[PDB]
Amino acid sequence: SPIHVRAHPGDVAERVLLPGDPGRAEWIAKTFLQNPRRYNDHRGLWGYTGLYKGVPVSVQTTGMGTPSAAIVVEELVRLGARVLVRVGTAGAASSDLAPGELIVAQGAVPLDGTTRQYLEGRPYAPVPDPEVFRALWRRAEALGYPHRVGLVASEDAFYATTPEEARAWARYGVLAFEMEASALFLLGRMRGVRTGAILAVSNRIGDPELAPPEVLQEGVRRMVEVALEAVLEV
Amino acid sequence: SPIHVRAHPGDVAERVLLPGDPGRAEWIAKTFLQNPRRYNDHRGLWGYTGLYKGVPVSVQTTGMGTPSAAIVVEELVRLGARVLVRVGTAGAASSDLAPGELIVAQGAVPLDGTTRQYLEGRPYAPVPDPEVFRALWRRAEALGYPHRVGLVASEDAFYATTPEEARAWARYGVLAFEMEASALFLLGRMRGVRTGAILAVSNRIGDPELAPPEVLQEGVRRMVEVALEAVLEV
Amino acid sequence: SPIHVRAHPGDVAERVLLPGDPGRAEWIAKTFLQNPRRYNDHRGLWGYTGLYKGVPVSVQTTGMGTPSAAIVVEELVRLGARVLVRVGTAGAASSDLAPGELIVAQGAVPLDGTTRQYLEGRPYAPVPDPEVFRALWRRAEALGYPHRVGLVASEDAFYATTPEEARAWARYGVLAFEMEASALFLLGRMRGVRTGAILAVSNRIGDPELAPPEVLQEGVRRMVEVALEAVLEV
Amino acid sequence: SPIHVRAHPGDVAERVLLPGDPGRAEWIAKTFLQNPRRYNDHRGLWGYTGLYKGVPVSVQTTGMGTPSAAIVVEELVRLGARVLVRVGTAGAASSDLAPGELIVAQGAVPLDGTTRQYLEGRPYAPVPDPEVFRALWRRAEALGYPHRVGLVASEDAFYATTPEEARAWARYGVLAFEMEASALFLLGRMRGVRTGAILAVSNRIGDPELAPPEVLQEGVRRMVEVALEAVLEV
Amino acid sequence: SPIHVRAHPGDVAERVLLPGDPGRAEWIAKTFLQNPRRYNDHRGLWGYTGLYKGVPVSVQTTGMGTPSAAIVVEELVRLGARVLVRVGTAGAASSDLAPGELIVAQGAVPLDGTTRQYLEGRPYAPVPDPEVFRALWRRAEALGYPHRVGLVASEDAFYATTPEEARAWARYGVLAFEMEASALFLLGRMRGVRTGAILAVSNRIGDPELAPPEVLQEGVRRMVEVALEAVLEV
Amino acid sequence: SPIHVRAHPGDVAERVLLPGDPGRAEWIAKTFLQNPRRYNDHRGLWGYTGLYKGVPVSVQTTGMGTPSAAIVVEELVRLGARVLVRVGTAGAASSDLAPGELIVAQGAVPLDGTTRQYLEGRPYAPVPDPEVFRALWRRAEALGYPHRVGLVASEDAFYATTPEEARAWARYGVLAFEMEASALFLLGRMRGVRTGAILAVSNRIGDPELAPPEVLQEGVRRMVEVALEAVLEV
Ligand SMILES: [Cl-]
Ligand SMILES: [Cl-]
Ligand SMILES: [Cl-]
Ligand SMILES: [Cl-]
Ligand SMILES: [Cl-]
Ligand SMILES: [Cl-]
Repeated sequence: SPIHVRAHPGDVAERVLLPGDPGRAEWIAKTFLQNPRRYNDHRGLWGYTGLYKGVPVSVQTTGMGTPSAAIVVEELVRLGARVLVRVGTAGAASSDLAPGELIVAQGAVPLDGTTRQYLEGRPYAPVPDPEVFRALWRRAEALGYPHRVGLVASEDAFYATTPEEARAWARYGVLAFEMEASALFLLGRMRGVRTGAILAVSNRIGDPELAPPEVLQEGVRRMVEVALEAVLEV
Repeated sequence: SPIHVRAHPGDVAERVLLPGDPGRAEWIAKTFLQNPRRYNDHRGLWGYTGLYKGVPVSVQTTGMGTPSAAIVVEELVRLGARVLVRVGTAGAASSDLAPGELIVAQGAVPLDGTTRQYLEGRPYAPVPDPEVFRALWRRAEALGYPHRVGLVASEDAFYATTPEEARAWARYGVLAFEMEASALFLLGRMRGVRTGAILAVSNRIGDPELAPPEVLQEGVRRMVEVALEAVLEV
Repeated sequence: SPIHVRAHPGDVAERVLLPGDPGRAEWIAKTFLQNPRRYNDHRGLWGYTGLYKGVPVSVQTTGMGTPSAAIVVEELVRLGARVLVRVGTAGAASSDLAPGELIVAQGAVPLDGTTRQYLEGRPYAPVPDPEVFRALWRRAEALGYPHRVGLVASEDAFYATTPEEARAWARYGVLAFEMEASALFLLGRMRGVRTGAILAVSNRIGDPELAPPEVLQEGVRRMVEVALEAVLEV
Repeated sequence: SPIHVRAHPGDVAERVLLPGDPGRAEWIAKTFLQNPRRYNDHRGLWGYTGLYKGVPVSVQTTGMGTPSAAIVVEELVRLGARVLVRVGTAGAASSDLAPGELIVAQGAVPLDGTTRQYLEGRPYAPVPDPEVFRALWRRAEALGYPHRVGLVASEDAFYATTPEEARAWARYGVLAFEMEASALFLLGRMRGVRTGAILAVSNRIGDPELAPPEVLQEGVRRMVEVALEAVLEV
Repeated sequence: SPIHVRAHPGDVAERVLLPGDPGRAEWIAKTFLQNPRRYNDHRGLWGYTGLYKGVPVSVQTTGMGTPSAAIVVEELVRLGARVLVRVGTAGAASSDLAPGELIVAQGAVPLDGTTRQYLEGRPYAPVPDPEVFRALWRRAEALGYPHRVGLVASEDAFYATTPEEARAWARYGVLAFEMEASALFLLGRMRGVRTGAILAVSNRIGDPELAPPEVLQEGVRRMVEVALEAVLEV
Repeated sequence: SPIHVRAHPGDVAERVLLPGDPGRAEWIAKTFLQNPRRYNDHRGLWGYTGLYKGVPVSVQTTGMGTPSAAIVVEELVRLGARVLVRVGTAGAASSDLAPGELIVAQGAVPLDGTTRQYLEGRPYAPVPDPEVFRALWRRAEALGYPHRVGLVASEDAFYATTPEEARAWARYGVLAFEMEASALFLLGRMRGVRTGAILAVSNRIGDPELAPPEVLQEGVRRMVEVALEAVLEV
């Protein structure tokens, strides 16, 4: 059994949603899945597997940050995951984005050290699996939920990024910051699995707190519905 | 008038194809465009403008490498370009890719110094405009032309890359090597225009020569046709 | 209230132990603390506050990786933490360090991106607060528990480091690898608080699994006792 | 036959001038050579070969940027080029440099990604062949043409360099900015050939337009004269 | 016999003090040691061996800069040196440090190229031998001499560092700047010898001259006494 | 009076030879100068001033490494030095270089941290003053001493370079390795003074000892003579 996600190959489905927060993982399992069963809780990395419209789907907590997420993704692939979609939150890099809005990550600027270590410092363009990406975009459109399609930035130091630095990045196409996408995308290609990422804007860089829980939760629900429908398309 | 592409307002259409080879530009204008006109020849950067199915389309030579391509794009934008699609060739980094095959660039690993200079050395994920990327993908399908969707690597030292290095990169998702995409994608976001890139494998890294004129020409013909259809879609 | 550690200053003591695993945090509170109470469980970052020999001591989960630990440490300082000591595990960089052995971290090689982001890429020498370092060392002696004193390396890509690479680093003084120390030390100096780290070897890097429970548990129990005694010293 | 510069050993002399602009390559081949024969026009890399004072001299277009230049230089060496002297223009980084003034490049600051790729990110000091350098310098003095001897900087992002940055570099000895010398010098040492570079200032960084064609044209004339004389002496 | 420090094994004691100034070396030998004997003067790298409380002790000049100190350290280790303690001067990074104040280096920010070359650019945390570091701290306390315990930064360009930069580093824990510690600490681990460093503040970054010779001399005296007592402890 | 080279403006002449070894500075002063006088011995940086063919000439010790040499050069400039020529030794990087062979440095690969700091990490091509370089070359020819003209590499870690790396650098034009040139050349441009460097091969990278005393000694004499003649020319 893997060191951190202490499960067994038969526990994980080929399709997996990857929320960073264990509380959201549980909410997803109980709100959307049939016969959900928790296969892991070691290190608080709550992982669940159930059925969504007749198809097996797992929901695995990644923790915060690319180091934590890389560990989970690497072990997930070992356990049999083949399609992995991150469902997280992000901080808007501009007033253009409003809390609750969705972002289908077209690519992720690698401002983290996990992708850097794997790459031995070489340049790279972290992108999701093209099929998964397309399906996430399609579903978001179909459902009609307010969304954007473009770049996010995966960072390591959450409290280091200033509003001024955020504005600067937005000028280069960055819509928001988050802390996991880049490594997921990289590992997708390295391990030969399909990955994708959709995010719900929970606030704007510089803000001392997150948007109203009402706002946030509706955004999360939309995001998860899009991802669940998308993973069944691939 | 710009320094390198010496044209004036009205010469360049909103939609532009960007072949690196001036020979190809001429062949594209004379083969697909009605009443093509050459607005520039300065520094061999041949630029033509004509009609494709009633819509104005320009074909501008970029030259080889991102420094050259960057100059041409910066000036094209100043002249009125708003949708720029690179139509070029690339070297397969793997063995699964066959010469003549098409590649819709989902992103470009920035291995060039041009993007690095604009970014001041910071990490980045060069990606095309999502709608353009999508339109190219869709069109490739509608025409039924065999294609691949994914990463290419934009490099500076054509003769430095070794088959061994190419193979290593392929294990990271790089489908092939070319020398222009990264800077085009970056500028697209920096200047607020829509960019894209479609390539035609013309060889495998390590080969002393390109592929047979015909096998390669059919690829180039299909690539240009997909790009024309796609630019009219946005 | 902080974004991730949703608590109030009055809930957190000045002396805090920082385990990476929420399971160990819970085990520490129940095993060593008097009247322990869980003040946070948001995101699975279990945090408890109780009493050790009459002195208030908090045990806060950091999660894995410097990005996660940095978030927790930043919010703790905001909550009133003044003395923070990491109590975790590490993989031995050479065949001579046996599982269960304790390591008082004299320093932490910054192989992570979190410190890199905060430092804007500049060189640095992550070190604990001298007095805390000294107390940890002294207590280990007072308790008569076999221990090593030296450098550890804080990494981001757990699964990228090969046993050969680990050993190469051992030649430079690295006793073992972990994923949090560097950021804790840096923030200690940046925020003006006292920090330290003590580790229990859980495996010799390269092992498919961790050491047998009893061997590792005794070491973990010893590490914790040294830490608790040490924070009361400052 | 070279991929880009389609020619064969026999078409190229041992002594070669290297203008970036194909238009200048033609002017030179016609204005100073006797019986000039164009051996290549592929990709607009107009290449000629004739006789200067009874000696065979090739004039080969490199294109703009070290990526393009590196490809042309690498192939010329394969065709048998032994002495390659670049004859280009540059943008003054100083205010004491007037358009038309010549510059015998003593070295080239490598701000380009091409040299960086060949060097694998290692530091270097791009310099011409010592003999060629002295020849150009000596000829310039003999012909009494106003000139400077010093450093230039080879850049990638033409439109990224600001007057402010250019002034800063000037204080470190940089006389002007160009886009090809560094790679040429590096390849000269790598491939064991003699290289050199002389430049005619066409403007000052910040200027939207170049200097009067009249003043500028004379500079090119003098420059070419110096270069031609020099290549024969080695 | 080594290239620079031309002594033979038998001239050098296991315990050694390392002043950068040969003038201080001579002064230390004649002031504190019994029967001082000079074993080397080649290249002005004056080295002496005598007795301190019946224990053999050497005083070896390192010269200024890590390149020079690295050469001397390398050769001393080759000659059998086992405990090496630097006794130098440093420039206060903040106005919090008064001239003549002693600093027990807990670590040293590697802003030098010597450590960079040895580490091939990799990150690192240069730290003293833990036992030596502790002995220095202990002795400072016993002798009753005021002192600070913390980080210093080892730089290469004495005249490049500005007051603003100095105050920026002070925010990250840097107490003062010096020019040899980082390399000593690194070689300490690489060559398996025990190292340490104690410094006397001789000025503030930005000061045209050093502090009062009388105040400085007293600081140097105390420093040397501490080092001597310390090396006898290991 | 400067901090390290404690001299008065009237002590140093406009023309200065910069040996790294103090013993060589003295030999030079006594062997070639009329009425030589030592104006400084502080920190072992022995400096002399005398007359060479009726022209004042100073001989200043720089110590080993760019950090030490930078301090000396910075101070010599502040004292009025106008022409500074380094006269040192170097380690041959290839096999075609015999011991005692002279090298007139055309440029210096900056593998050092001193130049790196002054340049804030930016690329650069350290080169001597054109006229000085020219003079040294011409004089070596005049005196008819066998010489080489080309690149040397200035390094920080004398004992880090291996024969393998040395051979690798030779393929890039690096004739030999030394430890001062790069910083001298950079400061030359920065401070507005004329600098140069001529070297005598004392060994081959990897040799345990230097070349035979007389083989090298003859080279050093020829070297000093070339430098003296050259400085009087500028
Ligand atoms: Cl399944
Ligand atoms: Cl139009
Ligand atoms: Cl408390
Ligand atoms: Cl010929
Ligand atoms: Cl001894
Ligand atoms: Cl004088």
